[PDB]
Amino acid sequence: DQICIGYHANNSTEQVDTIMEKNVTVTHAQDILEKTHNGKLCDLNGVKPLILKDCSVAGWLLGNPMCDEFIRVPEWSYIVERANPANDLCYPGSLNDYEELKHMLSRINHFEKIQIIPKSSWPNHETSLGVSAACPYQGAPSFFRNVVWLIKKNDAYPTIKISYNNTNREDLLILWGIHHSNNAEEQTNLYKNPITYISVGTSTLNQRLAPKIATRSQVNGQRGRMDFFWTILKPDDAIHFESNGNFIAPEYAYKIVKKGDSTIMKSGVEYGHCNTKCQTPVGAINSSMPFHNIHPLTIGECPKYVKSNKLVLATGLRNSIAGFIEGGWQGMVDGWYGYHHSNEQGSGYAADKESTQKAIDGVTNKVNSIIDKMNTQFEAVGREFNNLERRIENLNKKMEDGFLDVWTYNAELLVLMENERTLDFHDSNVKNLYDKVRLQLRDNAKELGNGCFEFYHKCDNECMESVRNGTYDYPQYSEEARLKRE
Amino acid sequence: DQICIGYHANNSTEQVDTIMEKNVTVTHAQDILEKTHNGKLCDLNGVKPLILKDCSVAGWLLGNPMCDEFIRVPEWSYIVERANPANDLCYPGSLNDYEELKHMLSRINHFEKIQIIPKSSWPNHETSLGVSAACPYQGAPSFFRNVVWLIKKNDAYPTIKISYNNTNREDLLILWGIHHSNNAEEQTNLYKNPITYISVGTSTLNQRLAPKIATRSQVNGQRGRMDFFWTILKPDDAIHFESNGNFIAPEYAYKIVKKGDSTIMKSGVEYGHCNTKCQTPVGAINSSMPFHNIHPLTIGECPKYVKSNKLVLATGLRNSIAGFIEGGWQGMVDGWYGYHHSNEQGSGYAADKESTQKAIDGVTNKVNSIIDKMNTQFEAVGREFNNLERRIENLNKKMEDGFLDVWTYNAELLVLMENERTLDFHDSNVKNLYDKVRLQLRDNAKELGNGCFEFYHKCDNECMESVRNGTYDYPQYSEEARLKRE
Amino acid sequence: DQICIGYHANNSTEQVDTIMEKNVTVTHAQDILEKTHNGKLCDLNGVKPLILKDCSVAGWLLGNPMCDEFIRVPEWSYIVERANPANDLCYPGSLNDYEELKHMLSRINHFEKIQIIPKSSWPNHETSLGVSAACPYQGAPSFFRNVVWLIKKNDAYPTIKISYNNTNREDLLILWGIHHSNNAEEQTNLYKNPITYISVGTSTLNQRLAPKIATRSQVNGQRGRMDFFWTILKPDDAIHFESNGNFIAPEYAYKIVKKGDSTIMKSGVEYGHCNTKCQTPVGAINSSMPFHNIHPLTIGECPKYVKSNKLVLATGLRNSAIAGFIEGGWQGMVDGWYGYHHSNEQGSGYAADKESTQKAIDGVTNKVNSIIDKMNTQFEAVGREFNNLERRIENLNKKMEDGFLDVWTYNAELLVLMENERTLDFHDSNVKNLYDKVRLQLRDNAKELGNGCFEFYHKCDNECMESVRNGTYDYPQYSEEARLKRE
Ligand SMILES: CC(=O)N[C@@H]1[C@@H](O)[C@H](O[C@@H]2O[C@H](CO[C@]3(C(=O)O)C[C@H](O)[C@@H](NC(C)=O)[C@H]([C@H](O)[C@H](O)CO)O3)[C@H](O)[C@H](O)[C@H]2O)[C@@H](CO)O[C@H]1O
Ligand SMILES: CC(=O)N[C@@H]1[C@@H](O)[C@H](O[C@@H]2O[C@H](CO[C@]3(C(=O)O)C[C@H](O)[C@@H](NC(C)=O)[C@H]([C@H](O)[C@H](O)CO)O3)[C@H](O)[C@H](O)[C@H]2O)[C@@H](CO)O[C@H]1O
Ligand SMILES: CC(=O)N[C@@H]1[C@@H](O)[C@H](O[C@@H]2O[C@H](CO[C@]3(C(=O)O)C[C@H](O)[C@@H](NC(C)=O)[C@H]([C@H](O)[C@H](O)CO)O3)[C@H](O)[C@H](O)[C@H]2O)[C@@H](CO)O[C@H]1O
Ligand SMILES: *[C@@H]1O[C@H](CO)[C@@H](O[C@@H]2O[C@H](CO)[C@@H](O)[C@H](O)[C@H]2NC(C)=O)[C@H](O)[C@H]1NC(C)=O
Ligand SMILES: *[C@@H]1O[C@H](CO)[C@@H](O[C@@H]2O[C@H](CO)[C@@H](O)[C@H](O)[C@H]2NC(C)=O)[C@H](O)[C@H]1NC(C)=O
Ligand SMILES: *[C@@H]1O[C@H](CO)[C@@H](O)[C@H](O)[C@H]1NC(C)=O
Ligand SMILES: *[C@@H]1O[C@H](CO)[C@@H](O)[C@H](O)[C@H]1NC(C)=O
Ligand SMILES: *[C@@H]1O[C@H](CO)[C@@H](O)[C@H](O)[C@H]1NC(C)=O
Ligand SMILES: *[C@@H]1O[C@H](CO)[C@@H](O)[C@H](O)[C@H]1NC(C)=O
Ligand SMILES: *[C@@H]1O[C@H](CO)[C@@H](O)[C@H](O)[C@H]1NC(C)=O
Ligand SMILES: *[C@@H]1O[C@H](CO)[C@@H](O)[C@H](O)[C@H]1NC(C)=O
Ligand SMILES: *[C@@H]1O[C@H](CO)[C@@H](O)[C@H](O)[C@H]1NC(C)=O
Ligand SMILES: *[C@@H]1O[C@H](CO)[C@@H](O)[C@H](O)[C@H]1NC(C)=O
Ligand SMILES: *[C@@H]1O[C@H](CO)[C@@H](O)[C@H](O)[C@H]1NC(C)=O
Repeated sequence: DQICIGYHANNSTEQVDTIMEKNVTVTHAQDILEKTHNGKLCDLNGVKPLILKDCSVAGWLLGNPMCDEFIRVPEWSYIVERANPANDLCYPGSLNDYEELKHMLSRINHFEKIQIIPKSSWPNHETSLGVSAACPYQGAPSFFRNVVWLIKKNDAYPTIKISYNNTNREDLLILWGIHHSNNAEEQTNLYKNPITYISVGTSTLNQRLAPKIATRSQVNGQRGRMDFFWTILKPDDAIHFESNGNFIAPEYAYKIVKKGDSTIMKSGVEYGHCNTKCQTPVGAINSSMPFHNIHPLTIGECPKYVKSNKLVLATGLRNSIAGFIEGGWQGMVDGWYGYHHSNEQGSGYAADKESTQKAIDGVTNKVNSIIDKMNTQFEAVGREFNNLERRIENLNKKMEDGFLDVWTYNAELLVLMENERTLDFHDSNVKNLYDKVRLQLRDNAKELGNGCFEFYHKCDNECMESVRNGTYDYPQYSEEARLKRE
Repeated sequence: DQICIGYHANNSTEQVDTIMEKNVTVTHAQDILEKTHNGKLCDLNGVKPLILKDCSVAGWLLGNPMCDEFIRVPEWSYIVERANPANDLCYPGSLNDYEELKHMLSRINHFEKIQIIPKSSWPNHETSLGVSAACPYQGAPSFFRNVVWLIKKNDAYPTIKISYNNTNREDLLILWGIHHSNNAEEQTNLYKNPITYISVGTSTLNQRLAPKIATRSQVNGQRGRMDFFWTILKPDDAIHFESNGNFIAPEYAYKIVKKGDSTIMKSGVEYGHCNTKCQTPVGAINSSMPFHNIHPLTIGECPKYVKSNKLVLATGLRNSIAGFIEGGWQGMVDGWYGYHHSNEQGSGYAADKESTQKAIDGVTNKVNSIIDKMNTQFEAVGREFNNLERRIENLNKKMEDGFLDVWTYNAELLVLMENERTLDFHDSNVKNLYDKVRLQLRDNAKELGNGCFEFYHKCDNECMESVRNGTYDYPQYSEEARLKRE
Repeated sequence: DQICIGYHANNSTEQVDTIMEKNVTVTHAQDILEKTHNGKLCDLNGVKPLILKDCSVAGWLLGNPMCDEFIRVPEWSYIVERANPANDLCYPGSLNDYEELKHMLSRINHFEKIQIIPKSSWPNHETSLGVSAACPYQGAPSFFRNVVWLIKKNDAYPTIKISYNNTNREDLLILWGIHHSNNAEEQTNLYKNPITYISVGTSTLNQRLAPKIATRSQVNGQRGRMDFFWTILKPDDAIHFESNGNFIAPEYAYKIVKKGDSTIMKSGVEYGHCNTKCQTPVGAINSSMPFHNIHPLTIGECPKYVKSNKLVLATGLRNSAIAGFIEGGWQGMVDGWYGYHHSNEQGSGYAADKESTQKAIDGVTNKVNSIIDKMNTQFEAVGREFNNLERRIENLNKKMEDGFLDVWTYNAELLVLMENERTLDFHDSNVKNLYDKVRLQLRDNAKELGNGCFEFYHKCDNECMESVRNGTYDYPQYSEEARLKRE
């Protein structure tokens, strides 16, 4: 008859790393790194995003003749734009403060197009000959649909003086442009005025522009250029226009209410009719883990980006008639620590739930604390800088690289320390049990040194159960042990 | 006759959290988070700040009639400004590079106002008619006090040519402006010349401006605009002015010496006549703790900002005829570890000075190291970007959020781990005392298993003090114990 | 007659600090902080940097007469420039977008100067009178060598129209400028046209300029000013020029290929003819340590910067014939970390245990190597390129750098203290385990003196002592002898 103390073992082949040792096999393990995604675009908090397909923000706003598909978007959460849009500006030119406009238009609560100046408001000017071959429509010359190009009528260009007095209860977005001619003859043929000017004024805007006649290289078969501008009109403000040539008047305006911020995503994947909380250009994430390695650029409440490919926390035991010194028993299934009994009455395994429950609770609490002690907040990441702003881009790159390195180091070191701590805790528990069974039986038996005790006397099944319970009668078998000795 | 080992216990109720269990009860604890402030504005290192009350920087500099009295305060550390100043730019207009001037005027030493161009220097121009109803003073039209508005005299406006040596030994700040008319008739009424220009030139400045005549919405009953500019004059440089209309000439200049930098605070709290080191918009904070959660915006040597509400370190034992594994001893005052003694003379308590002193020193060193290993530097945090610089503001917000998350996570994890270590550090010391006593005792007594030893022989107070001291003579009582063993 | 346990001890005086104790003497220690440099400038990955000596970037590009060092370096890794260059611009003026051009003129794969407009292309204009005393050369007036200052000829200034196709297969860098006069008389004497203009146009450029005539201060004896501009020409684009006065036509153009990105170093150290990997204004760093405290500004893959002065990691034993419970200063053992000292009638000796020593050294080495190796290092170029009117972004950058420095310093110090504390107990645990293993094998044949030794009742000789070290002991063989010895 003998009593031994051992620990649970199984056929698991999972491996973890510690500070001192590498490739240690454990019975159970858990991963805290996210590495999967659905590979589709999904709604952000129930708000459908805006997809511009092959168009661009400038082309969509100005009304490119090949980009009239999008006319109904009451609201959106973020904008998805392809990396190299095809139809951006049919007529060569530029838009002032393009990046700021895109950043402002990222997230819009309400959007509606209205007409502010009917085409009938120009009795003394021609409004039908302003077409170009650089903006074809069904094989015919056309122009932008949201603006009107005015030319001379009856060989005369009377001065223009009109004003608009805002009556809606929301802000308005208004766009206008100026055209640069090629030579004096073309300027005379188009406007009859050798020298022209444009004046725009509001409560806060004071602008004056003049044409720049010169020679330029051909773009899309056209040597002219067009420059556009934009502004925001207050609910009770008014805007005044005045020009005598080279003026592109506005026709439609947008009603905008903004109560948030976002950025623009460059991706080519398709919509998927799904709801998510975190979005990446390659897919969506639906994980509660504190770390991930999918993609740097993310929108929304997302885990943190790290370089490591594996972060495994050890939660089980060290995998491998004897005792705890040799190895772990495979015959026991219930519990982590227990006793293997053996006598003439029978043999079997008995577990100790008192310490197993405490160990399980401790490990679970450690894992839960590590997972849940992390704070996350809404963030938007993107590239919003042009050619002549490289210094700020480099600063942002330094930002992201430093944060990535810090997080990677912290996570790796924390995992490495915690694995060893858990292993040492398990060893401490098993030795605590071994000394708990000790110092109670006294000299009635002898310790073979292999984790087992050989009773000199005879201990019944009830006696062994009482030993497990922690209540043992030493004087009951003291004389039997004494006469048994030698 | 028995000796038992135990530890201190009291009526405390503080609770601390570990990595494995939540709010175990401990006897003593220390907080390392600061959550209190005096709620007043105080001097920074003995330098009084600048309080503008209901004015703005531009209004204070230009001399708004209903805003400023005189300069005062030749030096200051930071500027306190209300969220929405009332008196600012009575005449509608704008100031060029407002944000840069605001940032540069944060911390200034030896700020003094001097007069450079007396009003007697304009004998051929009118100087007593440049007043407007948009800037009333005691019910009468007035204008800015630091600049002069020039009008035509005797239906004429001769060209102006003036230069200024800077004979002072410090840098000089000069401001001037240009006025935009409303129509040709008004321009002729104010100035005889129909076309005007302004030329300003220094060793590093080359500027030429022209007025812009157009129709604008009326603000404060005025449709005109005034744009102002500023520059820094070197100690031995000169500035040349040349104009023939629409010119606002300077009259006063400021002598400025700068060494350092700070930021502008938006707050409404009052002055309190105190000297602090860290300042927040809601009050002033002084402490040695490494963390705080008062306000994100701070100026000076302030602790780090975290989101947590509680951060408590454990510096004591676990609270709850006895023994080690029963609990604590309420009656055992004056010590952490010690011996409970009971002979035929009587019973009482005794403490082990050495182990308690080592434990106290270790805990104190741990706490002091955690507190003092923090590096603090002077910093100024504030919002200094306009409406057309949203991207940089987003970048700054990303900076602040990332740093806050990193600090919060690291602090929480460190607190949990150190609490875990410190909570069970003392158990090893108590175990060491126990088996030291057992090693000296050997088999002269019997272990009851609850933490005491039942003496077979008689041990008087001298023998008991010898046992505590570490001088036990086995052969002296061995024969008596052998006879009593049966 | 007795057997004892102990550990190695020596004559080192290294000191380390733990969380609970300070100034603890240890047998062996290792530092993980780099504090040395060669004090020289070296090549970066085999690419020699560009050293401009006393000439600034603008003067080198425009062709300042006092910068006659026309040495050709087709490819450079970074630019070394003095804090206050002397020869920058002989004629007072400014260069548009100077900072962006300087940033773009970092590491360049290919660079060559070619001629695009010969002087013979101006038959109706004077090209020999464009000299000034502000740009002396051998005691004679001169001008920039890369541009031409056009003056009126035969009291006439015909309008200029010219275009240039880029027939090369690489990007082109072109510079031009405009001159500001002082008064009407000077303008008439120089160009004969009271009103002038300049027009420049490409596929993406549309610029128009007009001279500004005013009175300015005297700098270098000249009251005039000169403003220069630059642009990048695509491999199949063209640029058109048109002006009627105050025009400074380009003569030479730079043919450039750009792949990477770098920054500019401000230092005065000399060249060293070395090939390093990390660069610093005060020298070069060659180490694999994760931390350093040399200089905040670095270029390349460099360790992290901290404000600490000492970072020592404990890897040895607690430095100071009975031991194991009392002072373990067993100076006799010089062949291991843990072992036994034996003594009987035959003799004595300081034996050692190989298994425990191997386990301990492997564990400590693994810890040190893991801490050193788990560093992610990437190429980062750190500099300070911001003008006088951009102080807010500079303050933002300074705040970022300070925050990162504080985080790294605090984390490193706390980690070092915690790891020293953790390491200074594994040896104690091993010694206690060895002492326990020595026990429960002799049982009652020996008396545990408590001092860290066992005294056998029976007679055990060298073979029996070697056996008990080996872990094989015959208790019944000496059981009766221990019985008869027990009184
Ligand atoms: C008055 C006229 O028609 N003159 C003819 C020249 O324009 C023409 O030169 C060719 O012009 C081509 C493009 O001309 C258009 C266009 O962009 O399609 C024609 C449009 O009617 C005109 N629109 C308006 C509202 O005036 C438009 C406009 O003038 C410019 O876009 C101004 O920026 O120009 C094309 O570019 C050819 O490459 C160019 O040679 C010559 C020769 O074809 O004939 C003239 O009769
Ligand atoms: C010089 C004068 O008396 N001009 C008369 C016009 O002012 C007047 O038009 C009315 O002008 C009102 C405001 O005019 C002031 C003002 O701001 O109070 C009058 C000031 O004397 C004048 N100051 C100077 C130095 O010239 C000032 C100035 O002209 C403008 O501010 C320039 O920006 O204007 C108010 O705006 C009324 O709405 C407007 O009708 C006309 C018609 O009565 O008579 C003029 O003689
Ligand atoms: C052409 C000439 O000699 N003109 C004389 C004026 O220059 C002179 O005024 C004095 O000018 C001095 C410098 O004049 C130079 C120079 O910078 O050395 C003379 C150069 O020939 C001339 N170069 C060209 C290509 O025209 C150059 C140029 O005019 C200016 O740099 C334009 O910015 O100027 C010096 O500044 C003296 O302080 C100044 O008084 C007057 C009176 O002496 O006589 C003119 O003949
Ligand atoms: C730690 O103590 C807190 C007491 O503050 C316990 O938290 C409370 O839990 C009850 C129900 O369990 C809630 O109704 C209270 O609102 C909680 N208080 C706070 C301040 O959150 C907590 O349960 C204790 N820890 C554990 C493991 O039970
Ligand atoms: C402003 O005044 C100072 C003081 O008179 C001028 O500096 C002097 O200039 C003359 C001739 O230029 C020299 O001979 C003196 O030696 C200078 N004195 C000092 C103390 O430097 C200065 O030139 C004047 N400013 C301008 C633009 O002329
Ligand atoms: C640890 O295990 C992995 C997986 O098999 C193996 O690639 C690696 O080489 C192992 N480490 C060592 C030191 O052998
Ligand atoms: C815009 O219209 C409202 C409607 O009466 C008017 O009160 C307001 O003054 C108008 N705006 C301006 C600038 O006059
Ligand atoms: C996310 O995953 C959980 C399970 O982890 C699942 O129940 C849920 O449907 C998924 N989607 C959302 C939107 O929560
Ligand atoms: C705890 O005991 C101390 C010791 O006298 C006493 O001063 C204190 O008031 C007690 N606290 C409570 C809550 O009873
Ligand atoms: C901090 O302020 C408190 C006021 O509540 C004061 O008692 C204390 O002395 C101050 N500490 C220092 C170092 O000034
Ligand atoms: C310390 O001991 C080593 C070992 O022999 C010896 O080489 C060295 O000289 C000694 N140093 C001192 C200062 O005693
Ligand atoms: C630790 O040693 C250093 C160097 O000898 C000394 O400067 C310092 O004061 C010592 N610390 C203590 C607490 O004695
Ligand atoms: C440059 O030459 C090529 C050669 O065919 C020609 O196609 C191109 O049009 C030329 N550049 C311009 C601006 O015309
Ligand atoms: C850098 O230092 C290592 C270690 O001493 C050495 O092997 C290597 O040759 C050094 N490299 C250079 C370029 O000096």
